[PDB]
Amino acid sequence: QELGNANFENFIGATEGFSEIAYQFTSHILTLGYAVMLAGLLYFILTIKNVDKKFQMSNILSAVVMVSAFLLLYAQAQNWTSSFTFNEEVGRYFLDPSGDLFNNGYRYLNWLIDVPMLLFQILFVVSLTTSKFSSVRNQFWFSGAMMIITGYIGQFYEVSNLTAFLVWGAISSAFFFHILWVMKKVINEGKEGISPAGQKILSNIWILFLISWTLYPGAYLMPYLTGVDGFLYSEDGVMARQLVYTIADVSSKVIYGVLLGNLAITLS
Amino acid sequence: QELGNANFENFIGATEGFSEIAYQFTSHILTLGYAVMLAGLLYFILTIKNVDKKFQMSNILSAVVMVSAFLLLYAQAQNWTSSFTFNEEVGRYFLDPSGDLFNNGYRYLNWLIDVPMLLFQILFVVSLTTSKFSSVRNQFWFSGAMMIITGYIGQFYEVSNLTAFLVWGAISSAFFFHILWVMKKVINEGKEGISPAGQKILSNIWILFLISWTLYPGAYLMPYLTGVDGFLYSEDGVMARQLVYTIADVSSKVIYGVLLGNLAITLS
Amino acid sequence: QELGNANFENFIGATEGFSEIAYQFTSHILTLGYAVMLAGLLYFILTIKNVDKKFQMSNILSAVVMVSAFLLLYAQAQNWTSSFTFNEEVGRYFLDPSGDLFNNGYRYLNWLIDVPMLLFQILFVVSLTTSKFSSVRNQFWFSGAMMIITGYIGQFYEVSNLTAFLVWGAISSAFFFHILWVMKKVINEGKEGISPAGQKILSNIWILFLISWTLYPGAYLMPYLTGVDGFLYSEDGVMARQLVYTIADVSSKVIYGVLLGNLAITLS
Amino acid sequence: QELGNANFENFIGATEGFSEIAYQFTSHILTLGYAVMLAGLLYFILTIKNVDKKFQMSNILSAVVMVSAFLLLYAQAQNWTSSFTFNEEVGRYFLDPSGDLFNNGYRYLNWLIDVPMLLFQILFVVSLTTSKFSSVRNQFWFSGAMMIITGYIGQFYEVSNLTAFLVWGAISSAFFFHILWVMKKVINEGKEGISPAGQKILSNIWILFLISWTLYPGAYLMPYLTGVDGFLYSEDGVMARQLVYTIADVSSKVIYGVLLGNLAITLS
Amino acid sequence: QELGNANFENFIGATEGFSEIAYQFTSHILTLGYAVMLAGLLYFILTIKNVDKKFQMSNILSAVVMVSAFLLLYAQAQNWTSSFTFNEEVGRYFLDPSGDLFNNGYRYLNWLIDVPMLLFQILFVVSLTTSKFSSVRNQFWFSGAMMIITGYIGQFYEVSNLTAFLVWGAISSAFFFHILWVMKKVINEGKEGISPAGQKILSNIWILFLISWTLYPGAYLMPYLTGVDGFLYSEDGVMARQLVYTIADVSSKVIYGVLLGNLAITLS
Ligand SMILES: *C/C=C(C)/C=C/C=C(C)/C=C/C1=C(C)CCCC1(C)C
Ligand SMILES: *C/C=C(C)/C=C/C=C(C)/C=C/C1=C(C)CCCC1(C)C
Ligand SMILES: *C/C=C(C)/C=C/C=C(C)/C=C/C1=C(C)CCCC1(C)C
Ligand SMILES: *C/C=C(C)/C=C/C=C(C)/C=C/C1=C(C)CCCC1(C)C
Ligand SMILES: *C/C=C(C)/C=C/C=C(C)/C=C/C1=C(C)CCCC1(C)C
Ligand SMILES: CCCCCCCC/C=C/CCCCCCCC(=O)O
Ligand SMILES: CCCCCCCC/C=C/CCCCCCCC(=O)O
Ligand SMILES: CCCCCCCC/C=C\CCCCCCCC(=O)O
Ligand SMILES: CCCCCCCCCCCCCCCCCCCC
Ligand code: NA
Ligand code: NA
Ligand code: NA
Ligand code: NA
Ligand code: NA
Repeated sequence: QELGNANFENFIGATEGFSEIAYQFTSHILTLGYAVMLAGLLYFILTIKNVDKKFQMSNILSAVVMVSAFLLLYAQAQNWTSSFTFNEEVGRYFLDPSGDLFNNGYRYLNWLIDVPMLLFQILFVVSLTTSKFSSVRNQFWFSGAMMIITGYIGQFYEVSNLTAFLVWGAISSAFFFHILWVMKKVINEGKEGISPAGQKILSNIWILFLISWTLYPGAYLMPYLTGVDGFLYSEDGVMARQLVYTIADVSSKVIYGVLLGNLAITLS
Repeated sequence: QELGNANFENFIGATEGFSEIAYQFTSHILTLGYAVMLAGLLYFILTIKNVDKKFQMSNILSAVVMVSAFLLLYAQAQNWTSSFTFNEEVGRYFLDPSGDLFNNGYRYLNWLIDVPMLLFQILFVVSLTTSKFSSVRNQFWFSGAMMIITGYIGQFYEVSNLTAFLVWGAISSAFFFHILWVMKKVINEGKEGISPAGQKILSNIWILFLISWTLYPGAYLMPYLTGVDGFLYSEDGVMARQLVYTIADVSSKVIYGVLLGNLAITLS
Repeated sequence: QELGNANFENFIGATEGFSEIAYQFTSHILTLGYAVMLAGLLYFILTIKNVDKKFQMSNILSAVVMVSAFLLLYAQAQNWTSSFTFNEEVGRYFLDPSGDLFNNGYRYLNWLIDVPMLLFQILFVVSLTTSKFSSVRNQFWFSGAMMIITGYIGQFYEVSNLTAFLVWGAISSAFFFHILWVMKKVINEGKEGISPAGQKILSNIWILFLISWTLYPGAYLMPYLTGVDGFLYSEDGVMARQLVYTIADVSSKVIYGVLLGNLAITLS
Repeated sequence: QELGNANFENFIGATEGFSEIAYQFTSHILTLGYAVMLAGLLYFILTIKNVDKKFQMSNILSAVVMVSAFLLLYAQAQNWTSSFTFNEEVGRYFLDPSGDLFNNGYRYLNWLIDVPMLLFQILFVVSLTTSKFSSVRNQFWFSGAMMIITGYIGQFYEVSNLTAFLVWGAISSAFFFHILWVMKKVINEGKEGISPAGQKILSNIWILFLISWTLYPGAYLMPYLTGVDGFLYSEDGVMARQLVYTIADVSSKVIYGVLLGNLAITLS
Repeated sequence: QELGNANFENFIGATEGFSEIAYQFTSHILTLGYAVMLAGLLYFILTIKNVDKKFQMSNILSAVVMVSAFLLLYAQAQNWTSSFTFNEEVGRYFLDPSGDLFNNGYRYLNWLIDVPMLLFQILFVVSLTTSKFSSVRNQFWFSGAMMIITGYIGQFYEVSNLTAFLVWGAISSAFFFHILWVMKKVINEGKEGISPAGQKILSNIWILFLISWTLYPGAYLMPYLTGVDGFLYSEDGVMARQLVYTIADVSSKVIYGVLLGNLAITLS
């Protein structure tokens, strides 16, 4: 079977196949994912009037991310189940080409909505001090798009060209470090001249942000984290990757949105 | 045929097959399930302004659960019909591997939304007395997630490893007893210093909670409740399990939400 | 072929097959059905504030029924088209087992929502006089569920066991007569001490109720109404049954809801 | 092959097949159709408060028609693509019986919603003078249903029995002429004692009504308008018919609704 | 294989086939497209009350375009994946006739909503000076429809008749130049007697308009832009075309709508 520049799930699914647990888990975690997003959409819409008009843009942007994330995860869940089919003679699910190969790249292009809107929404809650809004916004959006695109290219080479995979991901990482550096400047300015309770929320938002956002590059490298022919180069790694995605999606999108609403309430 | 760590429906469906009644009933009860949830969604949204602002979070959380439960039951209903196909020569529905094996695990991971939100929503209606909100919330969420996850593992071994099934379910049970113990402390504190009419509603909520939540472990054990090769190890048990799920979903999600709204009204 | 406890559509569809007209009509009438329900949903939501707050629960319950009925009819419409497939050599649609057998039981379990909510909603518009609300509600809900369940069993025996079909439907009928007796007591109490215009609406609601609700048992018996091997034991009866269902669904759900809103307006 | 009482699209699709242009166009025009309807739904809902409460029923009814028309056109678009399949050896789309025969009758039964609601909605904007509302409403609804039903029968005989097709359509026409006669009486009464600007809108509504509604009988006769074996008895006529439907649907439903809102604004 | 008047994607997909990257990218970019549109729908609805009543029509029309664009892109995304299927022996996706040929014409007919509504919506924000609203509206709508229709014809000949493709596109272009000429007159009148900040936004709207709208004819010519048998006559051009569409859809529909809301805010 010639798979070409495909993701490692397809190679696992075409050789070993997936056990019931691996196949079902992956389907279940993607389903939890999209349910959280649609549930989050309703929450953010229903709580808009819980904050001053000046902060209501943050609820709106949280809802815009929820829609993107719902539609994407819903599609990816159907994509997963269409790509792998059960073989009763062996009792494992194998790659079914009729359903197309499974690709994570669906998420990446959808992050062209999520990442800009997530970085933007804090600038409608915190007040900056030494930094200008257009400048920060422009840095966030430029580096976000660069990070996403360079990463989207690399992920097509995860099995077919390991050098390319690592170089594109290295470049993507440099844009990610820049986003982190700017979000730190934003959180620190935002803490200036606000209540101790709001500085506590901004402190938590910074940890959430740092961990949740670092899960994505960790999903990118998941197959190779246990090395050459390691534990993770297998159905366990396939499960690990979609699990990490779901955790990072809930944390980076919903819980972040909730924490930002709590900060808005404290400042209202 | 090799089914592996699959649910007992697949083994019934692969050997005996399901009669028209068993197959149709199961499809009908899952359909009733998701219709109730979407109907409940609309009810909770349309009644939000029937309570004081301080209690409106409970309506919002009821609606968040409705969305989760709708999406899950809708998917599981399509999953059921895709997995079993009619054989005209024998007149029974048999496992169709093309549709994947049927798994209840879809529900379990979706309870990672439901259980936390259901336990949380009472804390926005009752007032605690000797117990601190963060502490109770944290206990509810930790034990909930532990209960769900340990149970989610066990259910994959219901046929393949009975020992594992029973040990994981035993561990899950210990977390469940802890949730019950805490919800009793919450109901009793909540009854302190409220009207006799509200204490009556909280009394009913406690019984609803106790029975509806105990149905889930009962669905978990359903195939084996009549023993080895008993009445329930059969298409009757398959019907019994999805019936019990639907009853427990309506009771634990919709009727609980309605009762909590009635309590909020009495306290408004 | 062995069909077992299936509905008479399957036996017609497996022997004679359906003409273009019979197959298309049935598909068209189910489609009209679900379109009416979704259109009704929007109407009831958009008119909620046309009545006093005390009567707005009736609009809400009308909307809850619309959702149930939409989802069910939408599913049944897809079920119809999946079960019967066109045979070009004969020019008739024949039962396709791959799509599963067609069953009316989907409606029945969905009436566990509709019947309770329809009977409940009048009690939020009329005022009872000698009758207590909990008592009436409890009678309506108990007899409704009994009527539905006993009827749901019988319909699986319409071809396979005529005795069973008739006995279960006879039992179902006794619960139906009780519902009628109670709704008469409700309408008569409700007429006491209201304007002549509202007593006219309640008079109409009672006729609507009595005819529309009696259509359901008539659909239940449809194949046999023209006797053994009569006109209706055929594709004409299949068409007749789904037609009667659609008429009764529009009358019992939408037009009833509209009439109850008109009564609420007169009492506002 | 035996097609029976089917629409002429099926005979074209089974003999000649459709060119890429004919097949794609028909799919595109049905898609435009349902997009307009869902877009219209949003417009009518968002503009409800642009008119006095007394005229807001007209916006509501416009939205009820939009839902019906959306659901129907969405279904018919999927029906079209399922019925005709591409044959690479010849490069034309041919009738695929697996997808069922294509039938226009879906629209007809859905007009049992549209026609009554469209005729009704003007009576919530104009004021009648010598004519009584119940009487006019009853005439509109009776003749509408008669027109639709007699026409729905005829369309099944467009190829199989030309005499029947023409007789049923002739009867349908007589009910249509009655609707026209009554709508003229309504427009003329409605013009009495209103501003010159509103009489201008009612003048336009009357032309819109007369042309848009006359397109439907023109679609009914489309195959035969160029005679025996004429230009229109072909894939061109198939395209012509769905084009005419889409134009008439936009005109009779959306533009009419918009014009009625403009009249309501002038009278507010 | 006889493809007839089909788009160039089908010829590429039938000869060379698409690599994983080409096939996946195209699927991903169409998915981003429809997610942006549904996310935009929510944004425009949630911000309606951020502007004076007189400008709220512009938000409504932005939302009407979002619905059209969502439904179309959602359909086209499913169309793409249905038309091309994976061949494991070669590792490329090839045209699957069962899914129908892929056609861009779906977009074109949907522009019969978008183009009129986009041109109309500025006339609800700017005030004209020497130009009459009906006159401008009528010019925009006539030329828009002419541009779209002539272009819709041409695109069916992109491979089959290059002369026809170029002549129809030339005619379409003349209507496009007229739209540009009129939108310039509108922007210049609109700038007269408004604040410097609003003239800056109108200056940006004009550039957005000019570039975003010129991308469409560029997508039309994409295969031939690198000449005879050039780089773009290939899977790269297929990717380039859908990429350009998505960029132009986001720019011309969402960002334009957002900029018009900012202008409305400055004038409120
Ligand atoms: C909800 C979506 C979010 C917050 C997405 C975030 C994505 C990243 C932070 C991606 C980062 C990557 C790298 C730093 C290297 C590897 C490639 C990426 C794109 C996965
Ligand atoms: C609406 C969803 C609800 C309330 C879900 C509740 C689930 C439980 C109480 C599950 C309990 C279990 C045990 C106590 C043991 C066996 C395994 C479980 C997870 C089914
Ligand atoms: C919209 C749904 C409604 C009002 C459903 C009503 C259903 C009945 C009144 C059913 C009655 C039946 C009998 C009296 C005998 C035969 C079995 C039943 C369940 C069809
Ligand atoms: C949006 C739906 C509308 C306004 C439907 C209108 C339908 C008609 C005016 C149908 C008329 C017909 C005849 C007068 C003769 C042939 C049969 C009919 C039903 C197509
Ligand atoms: C969101 C949709 C928009 C703004 C659509 C715009 C479409 C055009 C400006 C199309 C122009 C064309 C030409 C000028 C020549 C070739 C054919 C067309 C229709 C693509
Ligand atoms: C599996 C998906 C489950 C989704 C659950 C989402 C839960 C959202 C709640 C976020 C918690 C908000 C921050 C809590 C801080 C507590 C400390 C304090 O406020 O004193
Ligand atoms: C292809 C489908 C496109 C849908 C577009 C629908 C546009 C509907 C708007 C029509 C409003 C026309 C009102 C009549 C204007 C008369 C002139 C005047 O008011 O002076
Ligand atoms: C098949 C699913 C049907 C769903 C129906 C749900 C109905 C829930 C509505 C109300 C439950 C109220 C229970 C408590 C009643 C107490 C009586 C009292 O107030 O005296
Ligand atoms: C509420 C909707 C009501 C729709 C009823 C539609 C009834 C369709 C019945 C079709 C019967 C066709 C066979 C007889 C036709 C006789 C005339 C033509 C003879 C060739
Ligand atoms: Na699968
Ligand atoms: Na099935
Ligand atoms: Na069919
Ligand atoms: Na097709
Ligand atoms: Na594909």
